[PDB]
Amino acid sequence: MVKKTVRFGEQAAVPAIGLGTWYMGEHAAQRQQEVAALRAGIDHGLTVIDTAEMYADGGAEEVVGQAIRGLRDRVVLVSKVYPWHAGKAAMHRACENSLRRLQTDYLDMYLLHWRGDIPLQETVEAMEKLVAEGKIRRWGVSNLDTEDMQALWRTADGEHCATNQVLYHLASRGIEYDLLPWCQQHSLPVMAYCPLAQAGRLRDGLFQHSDIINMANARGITVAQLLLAWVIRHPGVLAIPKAASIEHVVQNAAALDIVLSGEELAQLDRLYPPPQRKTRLDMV
Ligand SMILES: NC(=O)C1=CN([C@@H]2O[C@H](COP(=O)(O)OP(=O)(O)OC[C@H]3O[C@@H](n4cnc5c(N)ncnc54)[C@H](OP(=O)(O)O)[C@@H]3O)[C@@H](O)[C@H]2O)C=CC1
Repeated sequence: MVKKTVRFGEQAAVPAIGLGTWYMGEHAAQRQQEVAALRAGIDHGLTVIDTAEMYADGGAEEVVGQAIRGLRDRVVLVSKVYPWHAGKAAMHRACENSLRRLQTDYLDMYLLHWRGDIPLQETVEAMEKLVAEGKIRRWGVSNLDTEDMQALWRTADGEHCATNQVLYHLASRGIEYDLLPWCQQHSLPVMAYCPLAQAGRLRDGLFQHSDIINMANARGITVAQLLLAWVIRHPGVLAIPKAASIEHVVQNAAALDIVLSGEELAQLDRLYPPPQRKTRLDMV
């Protein structure tokens, strides 16, 4: 079967499952383990690594930095800037600091982490300057709903936006009503974060559901793998699960090979139905 890829920035076809790093860089005795988890993912064909300045207050970025040493040409590196750093007075410095901790001279992609009080115009000019200087190849956003994206498109050069990173998983389908359709209409890939719902922390009976467990068992796959396949069932969606466990990384990479039937998806629609209303943008 055809490989599941996404056009992402300057990269024409990245694999549709990448590597999250939230809660890496926190525990300094787990450094080497985290490096190996990232390295196993790259080994198994995943290229997109997603981090941020927020994550363990620079720690995640440092871990990713050691992990990608000698492998910069193998990875598609995405980081992010706090809304309060996303204007003239702090953009260059926050990027410079991310880059230093990553031990690299460029990002493939830089995302506004979420929307704050800096006018979008200012943020876009700041990003375009980083592009011009070669610090980032492309820029994008995170945690923007349909209305924020429309506001971004009304901004000069705001259509250069490369992705929108938003929460999406089986038990939180809100983006399906209006956001994913808008994104498809403008050829904008979505990065899906918490694609496993934090291994069921964000939904009490998700991982423990009866039908789900049996649907996984019949395929010989795990629940997490079933939920990943679900996220990337349609094109233009790049899931970024986090896995500091090698066993989990390898499984996540194998989720790329899973094509769920029309029967199975309708059953999942009965258990976790799509939205019938403009729902507010879910975030963690
Ligand atoms: N833009 C934003 O505001 C935000 C962006 N993000 C990004 O999205 C990424 C993903 O979101 P996140 O919050 O980490 O949650 P996820 O849905 O990715 O779940 C992560 C959890 O799932 C576990 N896990 C991973 N793979 C498996 C598997 N195959 N089987 C069983 N358990 C598994 C992990 O355990 P273990 O590590 O021990 O394997 C961890 O506890 C983050 O790492 C970050 O890069 C996240 C939140 C906010």
